[PDB]
Amino acid sequence: ATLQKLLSYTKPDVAFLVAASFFLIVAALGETFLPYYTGRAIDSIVIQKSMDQFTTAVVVVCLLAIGSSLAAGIRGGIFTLVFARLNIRLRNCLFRSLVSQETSFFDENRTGDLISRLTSDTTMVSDLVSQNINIFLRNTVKVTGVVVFMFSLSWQLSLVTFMGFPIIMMVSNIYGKYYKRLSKEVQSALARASTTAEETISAMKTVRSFANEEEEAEVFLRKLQQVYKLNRKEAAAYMSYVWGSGLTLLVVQVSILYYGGHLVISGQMSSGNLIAFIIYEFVLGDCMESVGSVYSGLMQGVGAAEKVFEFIDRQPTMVHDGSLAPDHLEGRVDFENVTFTYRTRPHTQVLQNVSFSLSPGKVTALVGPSGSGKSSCVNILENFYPLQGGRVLLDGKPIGAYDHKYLHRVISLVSQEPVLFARSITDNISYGLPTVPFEMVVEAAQKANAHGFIMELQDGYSTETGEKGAQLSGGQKQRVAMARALVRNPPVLILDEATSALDAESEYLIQQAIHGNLQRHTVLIIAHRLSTVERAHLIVVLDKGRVVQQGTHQQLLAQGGLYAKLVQRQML
Amino acid sequence: ATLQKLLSYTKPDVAFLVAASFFLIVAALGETFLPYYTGRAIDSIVIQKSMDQFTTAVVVVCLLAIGSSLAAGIRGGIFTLVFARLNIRLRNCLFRSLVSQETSFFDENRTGDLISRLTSDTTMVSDLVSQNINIFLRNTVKVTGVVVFMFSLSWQLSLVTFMGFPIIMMVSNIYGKYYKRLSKEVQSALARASTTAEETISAMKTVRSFANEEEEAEVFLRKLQQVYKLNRKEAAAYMSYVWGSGLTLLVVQVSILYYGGHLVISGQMSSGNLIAFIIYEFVLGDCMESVGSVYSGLMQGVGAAEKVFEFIDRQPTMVHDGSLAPDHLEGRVDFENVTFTYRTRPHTQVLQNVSFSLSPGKVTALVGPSGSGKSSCVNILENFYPLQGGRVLLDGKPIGAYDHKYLHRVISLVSQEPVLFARSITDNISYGLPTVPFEMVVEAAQKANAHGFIMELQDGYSTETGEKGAQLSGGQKQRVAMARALVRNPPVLILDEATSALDAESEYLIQQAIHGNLQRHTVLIIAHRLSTVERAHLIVVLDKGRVVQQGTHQQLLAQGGLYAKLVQRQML
Ligand SMILES: Nc1ncnc2c1ncn2[C@@H]1O[C@H](COP(=O)(O)OP(=O)(O)O)[C@@H](O)[C@H]1O
Ligand SMILES: Nc1ncnc2c1ncn2[C@@H]1O[C@H](COP(=O)(O)OP(=O)(O)O)[C@@H](O)[C@H]1O
Ligand code: BEF
Ligand code: BEF
Ligand SMILES: [Mg+2]
Ligand SMILES: [Mg+2]
Repeated sequence: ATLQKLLSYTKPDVAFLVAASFFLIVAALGETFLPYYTGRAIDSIVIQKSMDQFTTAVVVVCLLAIGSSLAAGIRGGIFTLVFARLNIRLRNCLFRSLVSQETSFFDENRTGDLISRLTSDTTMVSDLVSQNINIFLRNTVKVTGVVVFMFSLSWQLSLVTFMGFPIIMMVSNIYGKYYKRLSKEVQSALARASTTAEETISAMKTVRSFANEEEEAEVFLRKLQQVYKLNRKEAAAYMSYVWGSGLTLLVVQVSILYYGGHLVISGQMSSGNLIAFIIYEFVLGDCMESVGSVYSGLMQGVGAAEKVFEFIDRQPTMVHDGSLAPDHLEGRVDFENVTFTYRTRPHTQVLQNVSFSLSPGKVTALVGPSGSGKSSCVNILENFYPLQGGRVLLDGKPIGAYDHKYLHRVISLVSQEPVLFARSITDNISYGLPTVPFEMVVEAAQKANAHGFIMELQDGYSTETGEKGAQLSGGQKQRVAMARALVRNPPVLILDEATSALDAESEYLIQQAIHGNLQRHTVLIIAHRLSTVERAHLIVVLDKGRVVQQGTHQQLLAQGGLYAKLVQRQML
Repeated sequence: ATLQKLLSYTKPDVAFLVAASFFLIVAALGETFLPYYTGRAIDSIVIQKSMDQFTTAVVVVCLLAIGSSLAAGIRGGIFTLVFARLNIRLRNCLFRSLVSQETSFFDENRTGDLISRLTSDTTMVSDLVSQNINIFLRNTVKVTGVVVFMFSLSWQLSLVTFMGFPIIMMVSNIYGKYYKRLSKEVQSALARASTTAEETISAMKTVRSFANEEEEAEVFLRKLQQVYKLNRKEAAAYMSYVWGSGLTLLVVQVSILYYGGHLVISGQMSSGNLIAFIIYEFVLGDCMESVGSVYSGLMQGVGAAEKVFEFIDRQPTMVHDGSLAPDHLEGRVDFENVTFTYRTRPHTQVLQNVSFSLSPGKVTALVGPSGSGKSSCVNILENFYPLQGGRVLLDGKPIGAYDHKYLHRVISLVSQEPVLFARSITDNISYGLPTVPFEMVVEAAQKANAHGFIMELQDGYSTETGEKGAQLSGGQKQRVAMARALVRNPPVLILDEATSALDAESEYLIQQAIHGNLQRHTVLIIAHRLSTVERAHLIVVLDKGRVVQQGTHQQLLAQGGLYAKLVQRQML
């Protein structure tokens, strides 16, 4: 990220910066002409008396005071309304581009980092670019009103004052280019300190079962002391700067004296060579500010926003473009010679030449020895990850060709460890849908057998299950995750191992009777119990990522194909 | 939180502040005396030849310039250092008091709120305090100088200049009591929009299975447009305080003319009356800054830190004070007429008069109908929540009387949904322990039947399982959550649902063998499968929070007690 780019996100704020600059000029006139009009007013009363021409002249002293404060106020009241509008736009423009990246991206960036860039960084970058544009607009007017006088007093001497500027910028640039490399290693070393404060608070019930809850507060400290060594290095590099300029503004302050002598004796007056200094002390208090800091800050902002400007430009490595949304779907899924391997461990192949299909209207189970690729057959059916070789078909057309917002409304899912949100229940069984009538939420909460325990909570369908449904039992959090996938009435239904993983051994049956036997679905039951997969219309045993057997329970329990060995210890 | 409290947290910086103030005094002295010596040197060099006589006077100008530059640089450096130190101290002192609160606390405050608070509020408070202290010191020095110069001219008029200061303060106190009530409803409405950006990023694999990943980015926006409506009322005020001040500083400039002229025609030189204004213009620019902003800011800091100063003073409602660490623990647990009720739903009793015990060296199981209180018998045994009637005894003495860091080293636990951390595996099977030898991590990873699949990962025991072990299968995250509980040799082991959860029924046994049959443990197997509790030395069936049956498998399958009805559907 260069300096031009950072100033591009402030383009829609020109209508505000001009009205903020104009009201800045008017604030300068009233600050200079005031004395000239004051004496002109004091002489009036001094001529004869007051109350006769005083009011005639004292008026122009009031209007300037009033006419001034209005400007100095309406200005400060807009450079605080452009630090917000620039913030809200830098924040929103990141999220909206941080929530459309392929899923393989959230496995490499810990959710503590991604929030330290959205919360902290975009607050810094917004801050710097406000002040340093609040200043460079003030010091570009004072330098003008003070530069014209340094000519009226001297035509020669002024041309020497302007020989330091090109010097006070070669220095104000050497730090701008070093203050960036640093203010990026502080926003970074400050995020790594905010991924240990989020990983320890979100898991406080498992960091306390072990007694090191007060020792995980000394791994946070030792993460700040590394954001300190980066702060006592950002001071020594700002002290060392003030000296770098101050010295330079001295040489120009001396050389102006000696060369100011030759004139004072021969050419220039002695009264002028003294006033051209007072008016000269300002161009130093400006040549060091106007372009000393305004170009360091603008180079410390571009440092803080060096990463925030990378998540906004990153191109998702899996783009979904297709609008094949039909109106009559059968529900026939097929895996045609699949081959898969994750992006965070690319030396092991998860699936290999897997090939099977689900028939429309039948409960095709899927089993395996707890380490084969079973869920990975769900993280693909739902187009989370890309394939190396092969294609998944849904009714004859590869899933890549369906409308990304429609495919996920005809393929429900019950992930292995269901994750609920911190809302009500009636607002959690209808998560993805716009305003479904409260009638269909109950008609779909009796199928999953939730209405039994929901109508006993302190508040019924309006209770709360906060922070990943951690305020519901392990068995109630599924029957509320089941109902969340049935209220859509989906043709294809996917029940991952959370089907009945944590039920009472009598509840999982009262669901099977109603899940797909009554209506027409295409279920896909992944599980380890022999009960659930007993009556399945089919079974696909896969081991180490290779489909082995495809046969019904008895038709497969006859021959020994690694299936009859699994259910052995369970048949008692 | 008053202002004295906010300032108290900067007590250990008195040394730095006195050093900064001293260097500020020096810088002011230099900047004020420079022109007089400059004129002296110019006169001394113009009187005679300046070639050799100039230096004897320009040396003083050079020394004053060098001194001023050094002072300004050191002041800037020390203020940046003080800001950094204050920020670090506040940050650290928040966490260390935010990770020792009772567990119920973390069930009422969402983990996005806490992190937004910590980060943003600490940054804002430190920034405000630093800027404001700096400005106040500078302005007090300048005001002292100018007030001396003003008294030197008039003894009467000055006493009218100060008649406005109390006015410009009573006004700078009404935008310090309204600007606090506001800057607290911005930090408390900007952290309510950083819990919708953390709840959506940490659950990105379940907010995408439903297609509303780009509609969850328009619930974030509408959470910012309410931080705007506040950031606007915060501008329309600052723009309405400069006016309330600028005006008051006008009446003082008018009233200083009427009384200013009356003295110029009778007893005050007209030359002086003109000069007592220029010096007067640069007190309005200070009486409006020195106490204008420096007392609004200090009242906006106390606003932003209105909550951060509440998590630092909150008293944990469950304090553990007991040191009874023995050297020979038997391992006998007992529940003596327990009665329990959560604090976030205090109208339903979870447990009721529960009473049972675990015998030292026996696998006491525990079962129920998926909604009774079973885990709540573990969130109590580990002293997470307080009881209401009854005691939980560990070897005769209540658990409340054990070293909180020792009790949790003799009672291991396997939560219902295990949660791993984003580290290696050899650094995750030894979480709570300091540097256990790598020989004991393998000897304890073969018991849990994990060494089989660990030595096939791309990197072996050094691979990574990031962000809640989401980069391991559902059945590999259990066998790594067991090894984490067995590497301590706990005399009391608790398996909420670890083996039965997601194991393939083959490695399901190899754990069931070596866990407690070889050594001396006191296991407690919670589960739903008939396999675990089949060979258990005891069973305790509890329903709706009331222990019903306490008998072995056969001794309990004889009499129908809601047990024979549970395992019925699975006995095949
Ligand atoms: N997000 C992921 N990134 C990398 N590897 C993964 C990820 N999820 C699972 N794996 C690996 O894939 C293999 C098979 O995983 P998975 O298909 O989930 O097994 P199961 O379906 O039995 O849970 C496992 O060895 C696991 O280490
Ligand atoms: N943290 C919590 N806060 C409030 N209520 C809870 C919490 N955890 C569980 N519950 C409630 O307690 C009841 C019993 O929960 P629990 O004992 O966990 O059941 P199980 O042991 O079968 O999972 C449930 O109805 C559940 O709603
Ligand atoms: F390891 Be699994 F999700 F059966
Ligand atoms: F509802 Be549970 F944890 F058996
Ligand atoms: Mg799975
Ligand atoms: Mg439980």
